[PDB]
Amino acid sequence: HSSGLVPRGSHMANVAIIGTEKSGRTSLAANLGKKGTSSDITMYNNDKEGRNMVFVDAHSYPKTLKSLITALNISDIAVLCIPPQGLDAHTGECIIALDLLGFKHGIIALTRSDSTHMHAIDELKAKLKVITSGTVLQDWECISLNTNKSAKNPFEGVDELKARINEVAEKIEAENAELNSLPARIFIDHAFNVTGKGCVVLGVVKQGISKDKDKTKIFPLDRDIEIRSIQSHDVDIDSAPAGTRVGMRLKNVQAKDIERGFIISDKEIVTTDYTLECTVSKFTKKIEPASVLHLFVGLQSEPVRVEKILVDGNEVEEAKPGSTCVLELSGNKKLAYSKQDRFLLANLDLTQRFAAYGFSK
Ligand SMILES: Nc1nc2c(ncn2[C@@H]2O[C@H](COP(=O)(O)OP(=O)(O)O)[C@@H](O)[C@H]2O)c(=O)[nH]1
Ligand SMILES: [Mg+2]
Repeated sequence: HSSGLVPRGSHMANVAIIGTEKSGRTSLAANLGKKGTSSDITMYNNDKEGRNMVFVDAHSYPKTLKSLITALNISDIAVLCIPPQGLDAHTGECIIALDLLGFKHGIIALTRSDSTHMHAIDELKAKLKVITSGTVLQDWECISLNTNKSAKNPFEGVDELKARINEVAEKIEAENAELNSLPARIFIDHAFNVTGKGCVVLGVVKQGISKDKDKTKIFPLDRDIEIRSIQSHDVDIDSAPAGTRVGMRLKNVQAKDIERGFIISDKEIVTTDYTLECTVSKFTKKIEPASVLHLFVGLQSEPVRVEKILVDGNEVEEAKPGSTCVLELSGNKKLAYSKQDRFLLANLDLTQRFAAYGFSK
Protein backbone atom coordinates (compact mmCIF):
# COMPACT_ATOMS: atom_id res chain seq x y z
CA HIS A 1 0.00 0.00 0.00
CA SER A 2 1.28 3.44 -0.92
CA SER A 3 0.14 7.03 -1.41
CA GLY A 4 -1.17 8.31 -4.71
CA LEU A 5 -2.79 6.68 -7.71
CA VAL A 6 0.31 4.87 -8.85
CA PRO A 7 3.40 3.83 -6.87
CA ARG A 8 6.56 5.74 -7.70
CA GLY A 9 8.29 2.48 -8.59
CA SER A 10 11.93 1.59 -8.00
CA HIS A 11 13.15 3.55 -11.01
CA MET A 12 15.70 6.28 -10.46
CA ALA A 13 19.29 7.27 -10.93
CA ASN A 14 21.39 9.97 -9.35
CA VAL A 15 24.19 10.79 -11.77
CA ALA A 16 27.24 13.00 -11.33
CA ILE A 17 28.58 14.65 -14.53
CA ILE A 18 32.20 15.61 -13.80
CA GLY A 19 35.51 16.35 -15.44
CA THR A 20 38.21 18.88 -16.30
CA GLU A 21 37.70 22.38 -17.67
CA LYS A 22 36.29 22.69 -21.20
CA SER A 23 35.22 19.05 -21.22
CA GLY A 24 31.61 19.71 -22.27
CA ARG A 25 30.25 18.78 -18.82
CA THR A 26 27.65 21.53 -18.50
CA SER A 27 26.47 21.12 -22.09
CA LEU A 28 25.99 17.40 -21.54
CA ALA A 29 24.15 17.82 -18.22
CA ALA A 30 21.99 20.68 -19.57
CA ASN A 31 20.95 18.51 -22.54
CA LEU A 32 20.06 15.57 -20.28
CA GLY A 33 17.49 17.26 -18.02
CA LYS A 34 15.90 20.55 -16.99
CA LYS A 35 17.83 22.95 -14.78
CA GLY A 36 16.69 22.90 -11.19
CA THR A 37 18.51 23.60 -7.93
CA SER A 38 21.72 25.58 -8.43
CA SER A 39 24.41 26.54 -5.89
CA ASP A 40 28.06 25.49 -6.23
CA ILE A 41 26.62 22.49 -8.10
CA THR A 42 23.60 22.28 -10.43
CA MET A 43 20.88 19.67 -10.70
CA TYR A 44 19.31 18.89 -14.04
CA ASN A 45 16.17 16.87 -13.53
CA ASN A 46 14.64 14.44 -15.92
CA ASP A 47 11.73 12.36 -14.73
CA LYS A 48 10.11 12.51 -18.13
CA GLU A 49 11.92 9.47 -19.56
CA GLY A 50 11.10 6.64 -17.19
CA ARG A 51 13.39 6.86 -14.19
CA ASN A 52 13.43 9.77 -11.84
CA MET A 53 16.82 10.97 -12.99
CA VAL A 54 18.94 13.73 -11.55
CA PHE A 55 22.19 14.79 -13.18
CA VAL A 56 24.49 16.81 -11.00
CA ASP A 57 26.93 19.14 -12.74
CA ALA A 58 29.81 19.95 -10.35
CA HIS A 59 30.35 23.28 -12.10
CA SER A 60 32.50 24.80 -9.36
CA TYR A 61 35.17 22.13 -9.94
CA PRO A 62 38.17 22.34 -10.61
CA LYS A 63 37.97 25.60 -8.64
CA THR A 64 36.71 23.87 -5.49
CA LEU A 65 36.85 20.21 -4.45
CA LYS A 66 33.69 20.34 -2.38
CA SER A 67 31.69 20.88 -5.59
CA LEU A 68 33.12 17.61 -6.95
CA ILE A 69 32.89 15.66 -3.71
CA THR A 70 29.30 16.77 -3.00
CA ALA A 71 28.24 15.71 -6.49
CA LEU A 72 29.91 12.32 -6.08
CA ASN A 73 28.62 11.66 -2.55
CA ILE A 74 24.99 12.23 -3.53
CA SER A 75 25.22 10.24 -6.77
CA ASP A 76 25.43 6.52 -7.56
CA ILE A 77 26.73 6.81 -11.13
CA ALA A 78 29.60 8.93 -12.37
CA VAL A 79 30.03 10.20 -15.93
CA LEU A 80 33.59 11.43 -16.39
CA CYS A 81 33.87 13.77 -19.35
CA ILE A 82 37.16 13.73 -21.24
CA PRO A 83 37.54 15.91 -24.35
CA PRO A 84 39.95 15.19 -27.22
CA GLN A 85 43.60 15.37 -26.00
CA GLY A 86 42.04 15.85 -22.57
CA LEU A 87 44.48 13.88 -20.44
CA ASP A 88 45.37 16.85 -18.25
CA ALA A 89 45.93 17.50 -14.53
CA HIS A 90 42.31 17.71 -13.49
CA THR A 91 41.28 14.67 -15.49
CA GLY A 92 43.98 12.86 -13.54
CA GLU A 93 42.70 14.32 -10.24
CA CYS A 94 39.15 13.20 -11.09
CA ILE A 95 40.34 9.66 -11.77
CA ILE A 96 42.26 9.61 -8.51
CA ALA A 97 39.24 10.92 -6.55
CA LEU A 98 36.87 8.36 -8.05
CA ASP A 99 39.36 5.60 -7.26
CA LEU A 100 39.98 6.81 -3.66
CA LEU A 101 36.20 6.89 -3.24
CA GLY A 102 35.94 3.33 -4.51
CA PHE A 103 33.28 4.68 -6.84
CA LYS A 104 31.79 1.54 -8.38
CA HIS A 105 29.52 2.59 -11.20
CA GLY A 106 30.53 4.93 -14.00
CA ILE A 107 31.03 5.69 -17.68
CA ILE A 108 33.64 7.77 -19.45
CA ALA A 109 32.14 10.23 -21.94
CA LEU A 110 34.65 11.13 -24.67
CA THR A 111 32.99 14.43 -25.45
CA ARG A 112 33.12 16.80 -28.40
CA SER A 113 33.33 13.91 -30.87
CA ASP A 114 32.49 16.28 -33.76
CA SER A 115 35.80 18.05 -33.19
CA THR A 116 37.89 14.91 -33.67
CA HIS A 117 38.19 11.74 -35.77
CA MET A 118 37.52 8.06 -35.21
CA HIS A 119 41.20 7.15 -35.40
CA ALA A 120 42.09 9.78 -32.77
CA ILE A 121 39.20 8.57 -30.64
CA ASP A 122 40.44 4.97 -30.88
CA GLU A 123 43.85 6.20 -29.81
CA LEU A 124 42.43 8.08 -26.80
CA LYS A 125 40.34 5.05 -25.77
CA ALA A 126 43.53 2.94 -25.97
CA LYS A 127 45.43 5.32 -23.75
CA LEU A 128 42.60 5.34 -21.21
CA LYS A 129 42.38 1.55 -21.03
CA VAL A 130 45.94 1.93 -19.75
CA ILE A 131 45.54 4.87 -17.40
CA THR A 132 42.52 3.20 -15.75
CA SER A 133 44.04 -0.28 -15.43
CA GLY A 134 44.08 -1.34 -11.78
CA THR A 135 41.61 1.39 -10.71
CA VAL A 136 37.82 1.34 -10.15
CA LEU A 137 37.37 2.81 -13.65
CA GLN A 138 39.15 -0.06 -15.39
CA ASP A 139 35.99 -1.64 -16.80
CA TRP A 140 34.01 1.53 -17.37
CA GLU A 141 32.77 1.90 -20.92
CA CYS A 142 34.06 4.83 -22.98
CA ILE A 143 31.42 6.40 -25.19
CA SER A 144 32.25 8.93 -27.93
CA LEU A 145 29.57 11.61 -28.10
CA ASN A 146 28.73 15.25 -28.72
CA THR A 147 25.83 17.58 -27.94
CA ASN A 148 26.13 19.74 -31.07
CA LYS A 149 22.92 19.69 -33.09
CA SER A 150 24.83 21.29 -35.99
CA ALA A 151 27.61 18.69 -36.24
CA LYS A 152 27.97 16.26 -39.14
CA ASN A 153 26.81 13.57 -36.71
CA PRO A 154 24.63 15.59 -34.29
CA PHE A 155 24.32 14.09 -30.82
CA GLU A 156 25.96 10.81 -31.86
CA GLY A 157 26.62 8.67 -28.79
CA VAL A 158 24.09 10.43 -26.56
CA ASP A 159 21.45 7.75 -27.14
CA GLU A 160 24.13 5.14 -26.29
CA LEU A 161 25.15 7.04 -23.14
CA LYS A 162 21.52 7.18 -21.99
CA ALA A 163 21.11 3.45 -22.64
CA ARG A 164 24.22 2.59 -20.62
CA ILE A 165 23.09 4.90 -17.78
CA ASN A 166 19.75 3.09 -17.60
CA GLU A 167 21.48 -0.35 -17.59
CA VAL A 168 23.81 0.67 -14.79
CA ALA A 169 20.86 2.26 -12.96
CA GLU A 170 19.11 -1.09 -12.99
CA LYS A 171 22.02 -2.68 -11.13
CA ILE A 172 22.10 0.20 -8.67
CA GLU A 173 18.38 -0.13 -7.97
CA ALA A 174 18.92 -3.73 -6.82
CA GLU A 175 21.92 -2.71 -4.68
CA ASN A 176 19.98 0.13 -3.06
CA ALA A 177 16.97 -2.10 -2.46
CA GLU A 178 19.18 -4.25 -0.21
CA LEU A 179 19.76 -1.21 2.02
CA ASN A 180 16.02 -0.73 2.58
CA SER A 181 16.15 -2.99 5.65
CA LEU A 182 18.67 -0.73 7.47
CA PRO A 183 17.79 2.20 9.74
CA ALA A 184 17.07 5.31 7.65
CA ARG A 185 19.69 8.02 7.00
CA ILE A 186 19.18 11.04 4.70
CA PHE A 187 22.06 13.32 3.66
CA ILE A 188 20.98 16.93 3.22
CA ASP A 189 22.48 18.87 0.32
CA HIS A 190 20.31 22.04 0.52
CA ALA A 191 18.04 23.72 3.04
CA PHE A 192 15.82 26.76 2.75
CA ASN A 193 12.59 28.36 3.87
CA VAL A 194 9.54 28.16 1.64
CA THR A 195 6.74 30.68 2.11
CA GLY A 196 3.63 28.85 3.15
CA LYS A 197 5.33 25.76 4.56
CA GLY A 198 8.60 26.61 6.33
CA CYS A 199 11.78 24.52 6.53
CA VAL A 200 12.45 22.42 3.43
CA VAL A 201 15.53 20.27 2.87
CA LEU A 202 16.65 18.56 -0.34
CA GLY A 203 18.75 15.43 -0.03
CA VAL A 204 19.02 11.74 -0.77
CA VAL A 205 18.12 8.71 1.32
CA LYS A 206 21.44 6.86 1.75
CA GLN A 207 20.02 3.73 3.41
CA GLY A 208 16.77 2.33 4.81
CA ILE A 209 13.33 3.74 3.97
CA SER A 210 12.37 7.20 5.27
CA LYS A 211 8.63 7.62 5.99
CA ASP A 212 6.28 10.62 6.08
CA LYS A 213 5.62 11.60 9.72
CA ASP A 214 8.73 9.84 11.03
CA LYS A 215 9.91 11.32 14.33
CA THR A 216 13.67 11.24 14.20
CA LYS A 217 16.69 13.50 14.64
CA ILE A 218 18.99 15.80 12.71
CA PHE A 219 22.78 15.84 13.25
CA PRO A 220 25.21 17.33 14.19
CA LEU A 221 22.60 19.42 16.06
CA ASP A 222 21.31 16.28 17.80
CA ARG A 223 17.80 17.73 17.81
CA ASP A 224 14.45 15.95 17.56
CA ILE A 225 12.47 16.71 14.42
CA GLU A 226 9.42 15.39 12.63
CA ILE A 227 9.19 14.76 8.90
CA ARG A 228 6.04 16.69 7.90
CA SER A 229 6.04 15.56 4.27
CA ILE A 230 8.30 14.00 1.63
CA GLN A 231 8.25 14.94 -2.03
CA SER A 232 9.74 13.17 -5.03
CA HIS A 233 10.00 15.23 -8.19
CA ASP A 234 7.27 17.49 -6.85
CA VAL A 235 4.75 14.86 -5.68
CA ASP A 236 4.14 14.01 -2.00
CA ILE A 237 4.96 10.38 -1.24
CA ASP A 238 4.46 8.29 1.90
CA SER A 239 7.91 6.71 1.85
CA ALA A 240 11.30 7.14 0.22
CA PRO A 241 13.62 4.07 -0.11
CA ALA A 242 17.42 4.15 -0.32
CA GLY A 243 18.62 6.04 -3.38
CA THR A 244 15.59 8.34 -3.53
CA ARG A 245 16.29 12.03 -4.02
CA VAL A 246 13.89 13.95 -1.77
CA GLY A 247 12.50 17.29 -0.77
CA MET A 248 11.19 17.19 2.83
CA ARG A 249 9.28 19.63 5.04
CA LEU A 250 10.70 19.46 8.56
CA LYS A 251 9.16 20.39 11.88
CA ASN A 252 11.15 21.68 14.88
CA VAL A 253 14.17 23.00 13.01
CA GLN A 254 14.81 26.19 11.08
CA ALA A 255 16.45 26.25 7.65
CA LYS A 256 18.90 28.84 8.99
CA ASP A 257 20.44 26.32 11.37
CA ILE A 258 20.89 23.60 8.76
CA GLU A 259 23.94 23.25 6.51
CA ARG A 260 24.76 20.99 3.54
CA GLY A 261 26.15 17.85 5.14
CA PHE A 262 23.70 17.61 8.06
CA ILE A 263 22.16 14.16 8.45
CA ILE A 264 18.66 13.04 9.33
CA SER A 265 18.73 9.77 11.26
CA ASP A 266 18.02 8.42 14.73
CA LYS A 267 21.70 8.33 15.61
CA GLU A 268 25.06 9.64 14.37
CA ILE A 269 28.53 10.14 15.82
CA VAL A 270 29.31 13.83 16.37
CA THR A 271 32.93 14.85 17.07
CA THR A 272 35.53 17.51 16.29
CA ASP A 273 38.47 15.06 16.42
CA TYR A 274 38.95 11.92 14.35
CA THR A 275 41.02 8.74 14.40
CA LEU A 276 41.12 7.35 10.84
CA GLU A 277 42.65 4.17 9.40
CA CYS A 278 43.94 5.63 6.13
CA THR A 279 45.41 4.62 2.82
CA VAL A 280 47.56 7.35 1.31
CA SER A 281 47.53 8.15 -2.42
CA LYS A 282 50.68 7.33 -4.37
CA PHE A 283 50.26 10.76 -5.96
CA THR A 284 50.59 13.13 -3.01
CA LYS A 285 53.27 14.40 -0.58
CA LYS A 286 54.25 12.52 2.56
CA ILE A 287 51.99 13.47 5.48
CA GLU A 288 53.62 14.84 8.66
CA PRO A 289 52.55 15.75 12.21
CA ALA A 290 51.28 19.30 12.62
CA SER A 291 50.45 19.53 8.92
CA VAL A 292 47.09 20.85 7.74
CA LEU A 293 44.70 18.94 5.48
CA HIS A 294 41.10 19.22 4.37
CA LEU A 295 38.63 16.56 5.46
CA PHE A 296 35.53 15.41 3.60
CA VAL A 297 32.93 13.01 4.99
CA GLY A 298 29.35 12.76 3.79
CA LEU A 299 28.57 16.22 2.44
CA GLN A 300 30.75 18.03 5.02
CA SER A 301 34.20 19.52 4.55
CA GLU A 302 36.55 21.28 6.93
CA PRO A 303 40.24 21.92 7.63
CA VAL A 304 41.95 19.61 10.12
CA ARG A 305 45.38 19.27 11.71
CA VAL A 306 47.39 16.08 11.86
CA GLU A 307 48.07 15.45 15.56
CA LYS A 308 49.60 12.01 15.44
CA ILE A 309 50.61 9.42 12.90
CA LEU A 310 50.84 5.72 13.73
CA VAL A 311 51.66 2.49 11.90
CA ASP A 312 51.04 -0.91 13.50
CA GLY A 313 50.20 0.83 16.76
CA ASN A 314 53.56 2.58 16.79
CA GLU A 315 53.98 6.32 16.33
CA VAL A 316 55.94 7.58 13.33
CA GLU A 317 57.09 10.96 12.02
CA GLU A 318 55.54 10.65 8.55
CA ALA A 319 53.15 8.62 6.37
CA LYS A 320 54.66 8.27 2.88
CA PRO A 321 52.70 8.32 -0.40
CA GLY A 322 51.15 4.93 -0.99
CA SER A 323 51.29 3.69 2.61
CA THR A 324 48.64 2.75 5.17
CA CYS A 325 48.51 4.45 8.56
CA VAL A 326 46.31 5.68 11.36
CA LEU A 327 45.91 9.43 11.52
CA GLU A 328 44.74 11.22 14.64
CA LEU A 329 43.15 14.47 13.46
CA SER A 330 41.67 17.56 15.08
CA GLY A 331 39.31 20.20 13.70
CA ASN A 332 37.15 23.01 15.06
CA LYS A 333 33.59 22.25 13.93
CA LYS A 334 31.40 19.36 14.97
CA LEU A 335 30.85 16.90 12.10
CA ALA A 336 28.29 14.08 11.98
CA TYR A 337 29.00 10.61 10.57
CA SER A 338 28.60 6.88 11.09
CA LYS A 339 31.45 4.34 10.83
CA GLN A 340 30.38 3.33 7.33
CA ASP A 341 31.05 6.84 5.95
CA ARG A 342 34.26 7.00 3.93
CA PHE A 343 36.49 10.00 4.74
CA LEU A 344 38.62 11.77 2.12
CA LEU A 345 41.67 13.88 2.98
CA ALA A 346 43.09 16.53 0.67
CA ASN A 347 45.74 19.23 0.51
CA LEU A 348 44.10 22.17 -1.22
CA ASP A 349 47.48 23.73 -2.08
CA LEU A 350 48.74 20.89 -4.26
CA THR A 351 48.15 20.37 -7.98
CA GLN A 352 46.61 16.94 -7.54
CA ARG A 353 44.76 17.64 -4.29
CA PHE A 354 43.48 14.27 -3.01
CA ALA A 355 45.76 12.77 -0.39
CA ALA A 356 44.02 9.76 1.09
CA TYR A 357 40.82 8.01 2.09
CA GLY A 358 40.12 6.53 5.49
CA PHE A 359 37.50 5.21 7.90
CA SER A 360 36.82 6.08 11.53
CA LYS A 361 38.51 3.59 13.84
N1 LIG B 1 31.90 21.34 -31.02
C1 LIG B 1 31.45 21.01 -29.81
N2 LIG B 1 31.62 21.84 -28.77
C2 LIG B 1 31.12 21.54 -27.56
C3 LIG B 1 30.42 20.43 -27.36
N3 LIG B 1 30.07 20.39 -26.08
C4 LIG B 1 30.56 21.47 -25.48
N4 LIG B 1 31.20 22.18 -26.40
C5 LIG B 1 31.93 23.45 -26.16
O1 LIG B 1 33.12 23.26 -25.38
C6 LIG B 1 33.30 24.45 -24.58
C7 LIG B 1 33.03 24.07 -23.12
O2 LIG B 1 31.79 23.37 -23.02
P1 LIG B 1 31.11 23.18 -21.57
O3 LIG B 1 29.88 22.37 -21.69
O4 LIG B 1 31.03 24.51 -20.91
O5 LIG B 1 32.21 22.28 -20.81
P2 LIG B 1 32.53 22.56 -19.26
O6 LIG B 1 32.83 24.14 -19.16
O7 LIG B 1 33.63 21.72 -18.74
O8 LIG B 1 31.13 22.33 -18.50
C8 LIG B 1 32.24 25.42 -25.06
O9 LIG B 1 32.68 26.06 -26.27
C9 LIG B 1 31.11 24.45 -25.37
O10 LIG B 1 30.15 25.09 -26.23
C10 LIG B 1 30.19 19.57 -28.36
O11 LIG B 1 29.37 18.67 -28.23
N5 LIG B 1 30.73 19.82 -29.62
MG1 LIG C 1 31.01 22.63 -15.57
